[PDB]
Amino acid sequence: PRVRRSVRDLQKRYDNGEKKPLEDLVRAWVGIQALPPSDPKSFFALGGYHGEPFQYRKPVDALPQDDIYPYWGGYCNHGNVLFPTWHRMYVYKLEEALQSIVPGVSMPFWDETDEYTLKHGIPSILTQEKFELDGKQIDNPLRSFVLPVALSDRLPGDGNIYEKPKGYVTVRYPLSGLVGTPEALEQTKIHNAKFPLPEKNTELLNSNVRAWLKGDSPTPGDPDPTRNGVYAKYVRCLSAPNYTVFSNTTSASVWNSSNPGLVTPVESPHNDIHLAVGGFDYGGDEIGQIAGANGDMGENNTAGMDPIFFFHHCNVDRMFWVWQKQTGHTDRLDIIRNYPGTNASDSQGPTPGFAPGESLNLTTPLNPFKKASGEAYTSEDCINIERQLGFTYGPGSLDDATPELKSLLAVPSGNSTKKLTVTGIDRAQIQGSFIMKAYASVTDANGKTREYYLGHKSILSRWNVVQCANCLTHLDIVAHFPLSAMPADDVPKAKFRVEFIHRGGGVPSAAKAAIDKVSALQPKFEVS
Amino acid sequence: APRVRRSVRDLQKRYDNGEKKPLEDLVRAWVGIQALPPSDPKSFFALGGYHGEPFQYRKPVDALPQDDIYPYWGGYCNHGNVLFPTWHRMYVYKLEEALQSIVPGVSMPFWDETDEYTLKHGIPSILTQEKFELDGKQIDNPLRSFVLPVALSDRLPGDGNIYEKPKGYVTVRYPLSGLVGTPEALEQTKIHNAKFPLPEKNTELLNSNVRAWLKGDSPTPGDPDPTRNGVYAKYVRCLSAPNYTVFSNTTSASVWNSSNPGLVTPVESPHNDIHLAVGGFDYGGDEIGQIAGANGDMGENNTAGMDPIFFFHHCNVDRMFWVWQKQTGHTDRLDIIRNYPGTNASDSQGPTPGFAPGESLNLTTPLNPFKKASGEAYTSEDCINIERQLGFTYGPGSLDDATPELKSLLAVPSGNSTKKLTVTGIDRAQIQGSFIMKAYASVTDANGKTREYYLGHKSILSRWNVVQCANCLTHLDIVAHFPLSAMPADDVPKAKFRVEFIHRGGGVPSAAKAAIDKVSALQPKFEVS
Ligand SMILES: [Cu+2]
Ligand SMILES: [Cu+2]
Ligand SMILES: [Cu+2]
Ligand SMILES: [Cu+2]
Ligand SMILES: [O]
Ligand SMILES: [O]
Repeated sequence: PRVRRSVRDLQKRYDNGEKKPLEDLVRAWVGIQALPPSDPKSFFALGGYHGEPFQYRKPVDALPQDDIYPYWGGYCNHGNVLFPTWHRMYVYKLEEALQSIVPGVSMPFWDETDEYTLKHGIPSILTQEKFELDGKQIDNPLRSFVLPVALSDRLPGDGNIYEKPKGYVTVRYPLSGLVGTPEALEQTKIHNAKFPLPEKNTELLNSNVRAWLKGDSPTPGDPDPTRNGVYAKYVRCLSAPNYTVFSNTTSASVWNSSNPGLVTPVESPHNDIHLAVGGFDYGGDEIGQIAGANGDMGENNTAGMDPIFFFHHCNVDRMFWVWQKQTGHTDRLDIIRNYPGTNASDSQGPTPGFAPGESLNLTTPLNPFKKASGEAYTSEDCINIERQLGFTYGPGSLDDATPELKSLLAVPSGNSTKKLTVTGIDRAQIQGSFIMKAYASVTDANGKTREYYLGHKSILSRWNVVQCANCLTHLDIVAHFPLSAMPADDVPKAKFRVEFIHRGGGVPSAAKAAIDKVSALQPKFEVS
Repeated sequence: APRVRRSVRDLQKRYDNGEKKPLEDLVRAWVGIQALPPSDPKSFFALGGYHGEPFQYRKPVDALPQDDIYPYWGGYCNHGNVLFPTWHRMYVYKLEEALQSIVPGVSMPFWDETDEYTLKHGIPSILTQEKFELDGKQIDNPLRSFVLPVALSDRLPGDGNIYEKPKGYVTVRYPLSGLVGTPEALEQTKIHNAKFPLPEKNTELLNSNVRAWLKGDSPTPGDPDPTRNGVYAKYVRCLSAPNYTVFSNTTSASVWNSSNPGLVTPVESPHNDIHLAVGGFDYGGDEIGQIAGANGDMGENNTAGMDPIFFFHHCNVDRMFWVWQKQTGHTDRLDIIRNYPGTNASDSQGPTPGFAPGESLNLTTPLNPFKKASGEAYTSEDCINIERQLGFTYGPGSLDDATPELKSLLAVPSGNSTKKLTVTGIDRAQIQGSFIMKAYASVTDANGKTREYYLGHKSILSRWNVVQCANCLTHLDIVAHFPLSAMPADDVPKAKFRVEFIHRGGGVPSAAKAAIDKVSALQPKFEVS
């Protein structure tokens, strides 16, 4: 049974004399990036499966505003119960291509919650410019990917924000990569000119990733993860009561509207990391509403084209394995039938070959992945990673439940165990990912006022190219926040607010309308 | 001074003892409403029309390939969503307003489907009777059926479909059939209805079928004796629904029953059963075959609205809503679990006109096409309290008290199973018309011999569809829950379960063979909780 390890581990081993592990990893990645785009083991093909390049439903795209519905032209499952197992298979399938080059090689995980990441950000092997392979200096293949062919719909006369030219290089925070219209490219050029130094950019990113994990501005001593950060949310997720609500944000959201307390699906901190690496400043609501760093990882469209997507998803799979171990679901999973999250119409809408209204279950095929026999993989094929897929997860953060982790999530004596529901944000238009941050102020009769931060919600979403003015996806926003930061007697005095950080329509001609709508929103606040 | 909606059976008792001015007012009002011209939004044609047909279409959705198409509803009524109880509340209210425009002050009464009369004798004859004595001349009874004053027609050149019904079409109930819009359908309807030429006999068959439904078995003489499986038991169970969301509709109740121990019955469920009883399904149909050929107006949502008994039945559904409102403390407040199945326009029948696929339904959303004095759309907010907001109440009637009897009818007998059966493995079914599922269990002991248990019924009240590919019908995943309270707890793990279907056979002889084969080829999947 092969072991997948912490990549920080492979890097320490490299710096201490033992280099074949990191060198094997790099060699295999060089190998798959060099395969041609038409080869289904090429990194371009593999990154392609997630999102773009898309398959369209032209009859749906022409529907009027009252009849149109959202769908997904990529194969990835998001906001549904196939989120964990589809990505499980996806990483496994890219490991298979790596093995094409270097037999027996294992895909490590970026351990997002280890001590190194809390204190120093992303392991440098994922950001370094260069690497020593066969005593030669090569370009580090994990830093980014150059597109061998264009992402293009090849429609004569047309260019949209989905499209990226041949030679396009993937980018992370703080850079922008939306280049398919003249407007987006121009704004991208202006935005990137504000971040011209690669070394400074790497620092900015490491600092944002630490701030996301912490849940507040990074401290220079020991890490001190608060209850609101991505550390806390990954911990909370290992307590999800059942697979259905562990698995996705649609299921967990309705569970949290219908049951006491709060569950966190693994998809939730996973969304957090996307936005962190992919262009959102945790502190962004102290500055403005618009996150202009349109990086590949920040939306599902081209996230799969960035190598770090697989190191991150390797850690997401890890967390799913750990949840399986700690809750005894190593061999069997269950789905609440017809629960929100089990429908192809949920969230991103249906993937290719699915229809509106169609159920999703453990037998549903995880396209486009196929076995040696040519038969479609299903969730049944990949529940026990040791038994059916032939690999395990080495040791890393969070794999044991402990007193320290229990006291992190726990309500300070005399603080509210209640929860806040934010709604009244009905039928908002979706262009790109966005974040919500909730706060509370309380004012005494004597006039003193305290301020409370209640936490964040990351909606990982997509770019959308539509055929009419008002034909974007509509979404009801619903968000639940703990009140644990507040003392219980302040809750009835409280005045709540939310701040959004969003894409502003993707381009400058869409920005003022986006800002006006968000500023106009009058959310409803409900205390349990 | 809240007006009093009464039992129509009570109004007939009083007519027979010489107090005739209440039932004469009702009938007078229904005559006046049926004689208004069709363009008048108070004409029974327009009121009946609001529920379903005449349809508003979404021509670009009708044109979609089979992978992209989705169901939608061209009528205004809400079914399988949280607006079912409140939309229909306002529909009955608005019909009542129309009646009042003909006879000031009149109250729309309710067919008490669960009183001792209905259990023993079926429908009160005031609703089935051919004739009625008003102002000296004996008139046609407007409550027994309705004549269309204009066609239900899409007026398309060269086309005719099962939605369409000619001017002069008369609504029908079990045992008659009423699909007439293609030649095959009209032929079958003529042949079928000619087997049933006597009105008196037809009424007896209807009353017998209604009584069978209510009971859960063949109607027995004397003490009606409802079982745990009948529509009586189901209405009783719906008053224990833990919240409004799952009380309100079949979609919410279904997901609840998949995700909580025990069994909830929404009010829409017994309501569905009455529709099918009156609109063409024989409770004991599964002893005869799979097809229910009596295509009555009440049996599908398409034209049910045009049969006057719709409003007597729904007046009782509203009463049951009120009774649940009374017994659970929601006379003044309702709430909806946010994003729960049943809170989306995409659910069940699909979006009504105006609405968009993923759009949410709450106590705020307009109950089209109903409108107050101020031209502003009604909402559920406007009709939570019937006493304070609408100025009417429900007089006494069956089931309005919790009662030892009711308890030990739904009670699990001693040693019998408290477990639940879940029926599954029936995915992507094509829907043409309403259908019924009936669940059974056999148990062979070691001594070779076999017992049979009836576990109950599930009515899917649905719709006739007209589509533009063979493969393009609405697809439904069928999930059903049945109690095992009928069988002894130690018989359960030995049990071999089965379901039978009674369905419309595609509506026409030419679709019947295909439909029978598809059903016979289902391999349902069974699970015990
Ligand atoms: Cu993904
Ligand atoms: Cu991801
Ligand atoms: Cu209805
Ligand atoms: Cu009805
Ligand atoms: O993702
Ligand atoms: O209905």
